[PDB]
Amino acid sequence: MKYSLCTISFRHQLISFTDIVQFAYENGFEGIELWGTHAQNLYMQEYETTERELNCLKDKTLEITMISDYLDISLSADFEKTIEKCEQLAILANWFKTNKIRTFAGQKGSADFSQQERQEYVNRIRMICELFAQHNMYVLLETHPNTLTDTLPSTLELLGEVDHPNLKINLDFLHIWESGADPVDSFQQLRPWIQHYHFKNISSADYLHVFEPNNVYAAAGNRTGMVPLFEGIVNYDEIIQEVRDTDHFASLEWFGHNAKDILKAEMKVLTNRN
Amino acid sequence: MKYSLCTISFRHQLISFTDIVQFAYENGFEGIELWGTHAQNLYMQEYETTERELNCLKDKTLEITMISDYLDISLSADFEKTIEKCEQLAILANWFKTNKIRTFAGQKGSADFSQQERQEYVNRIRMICELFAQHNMYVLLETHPNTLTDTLPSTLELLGEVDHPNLKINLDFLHIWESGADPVDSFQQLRPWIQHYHFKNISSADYLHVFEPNNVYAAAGNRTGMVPLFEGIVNYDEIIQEVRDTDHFASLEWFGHNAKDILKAEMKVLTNRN
Ligand SMILES: [Cl-]
Ligand SMILES: [Cl-]
Ligand SMILES: [Mn+2]
Ligand SMILES: [Mn+2]
Repeated sequence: MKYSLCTISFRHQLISFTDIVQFAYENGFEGIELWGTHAQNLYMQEYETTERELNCLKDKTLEITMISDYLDISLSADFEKTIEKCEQLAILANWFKTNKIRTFAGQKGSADFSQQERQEYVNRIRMICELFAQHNMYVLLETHPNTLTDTLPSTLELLGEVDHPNLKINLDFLHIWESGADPVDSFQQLRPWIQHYHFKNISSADYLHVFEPNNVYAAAGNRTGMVPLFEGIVNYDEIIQEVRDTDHFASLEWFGHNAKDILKAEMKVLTNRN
Repeated sequence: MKYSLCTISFRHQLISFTDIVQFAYENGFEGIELWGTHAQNLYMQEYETTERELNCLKDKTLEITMISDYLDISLSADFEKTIEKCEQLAILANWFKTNKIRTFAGQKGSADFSQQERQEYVNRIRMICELFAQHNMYVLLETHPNTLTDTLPSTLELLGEVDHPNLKINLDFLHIWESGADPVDSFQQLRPWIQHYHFKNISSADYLHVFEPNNVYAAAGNRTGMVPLFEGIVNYDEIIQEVRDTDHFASLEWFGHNAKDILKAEMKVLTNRN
């Protein structure tokens, strides 16, 4: 299958886009999943250096797989401001040559929505899908705890409620496993909507809270329990056997220390495992 | 006075240390306040490129003013792990040639400590001071809401309770103003302990919550109300008149968008204002 690197793995170190691309290339990645804030800042302040890089990506068998961001469609949100952000993301996706935008479906668990709140959010996701459909771009909701996609049945339900051809899924197997669902079974049920994967692992359920966004974004955040794919509790042998003959990128979503060492080691094992 | 740039201003963009140093130099900064995670990652993965930069800093009238980090000395903390982090920070400070480490005094407001919790934290700050004193390095507590330094009297009290020669203050005037204290008066009272400043401003008290750490660290975090120094509610004319003939660096602590544009514009006004 095709592996991608996420620039979010480098959120706590000083490194240039040029050096990320070179690292991706020399380690056999075929894609880069570009964090939205990185995309935006390259466009504003590194436009020429970035354009030169983009013009050789293809020569290195690299591409931008997706831009991964956060669209606020909560009731408290200034929705016109969210729409303006979508329009800027479509500009960035055009420049980076990607047709996918990752977002999250809400900021609390499905069980905590009233049927009325869940209705208003379905309508807003639909609106965002119709905006991106003009640009022939897909909106991928990531499967995540504390969102509407925090369980397999809620995710399936959401997809049926929005009922739009440009709404797709970024399947994050760790979070799917966390919800109590079987990873292969979730893949099989979500297959018609999947366009991308996230692969990460944890040593034990005891440490799942290290993936809470606030902990992930904090420089001094806890990394205990974050482990390479074949060294954690989720069974990546079974997952990769299922997904390896789909066409979608799987990002190695590493949030721990020493990203380059971990990523480099991961790719050697991924290419050679049985 | 002497101005420094904080690498934390660049936490949401891909940029190299070499480009930060060059930007600092061409805009008349005389110092760089290096975020601890940036320092650590340069040491692990960019040691040669960083060493070459460090060897010309002096030629550019630049230096590393401080490494700014987070030491967990709460009761829930693994304190031996905190001590190990201090030992690594002393290694980094040696390499970067700085004698200052910024930390925060606790993770909740002074009013929320029992006299017993506050005692245990005083003892731990004292221990950290004694560790860094071996390396002839100073521990600077930053004045911050939701910490023991959230008011001027609590900060003064803390300094008297620890009573160690290596405990110093990083005076963040915005947060001091937020606490209800007068900035110039706080400078005058805290003067014997001050070794560094942070300068940032806000358009109105209504927007002070945008400085909450979780909001600051999040890529999609709100930046509304963050404004250049002379365009906000805190009076930087009065502050700079007081502090301009001290020897301490003042960092332009910008957490908003377009850091390079904002910082470049700031330095032109700072050099030329009356
Ligand atoms: Cl540019
Ligand atoms: Cl190195
Ligand atoms: Mn993910
Ligand atoms: Mn500050």
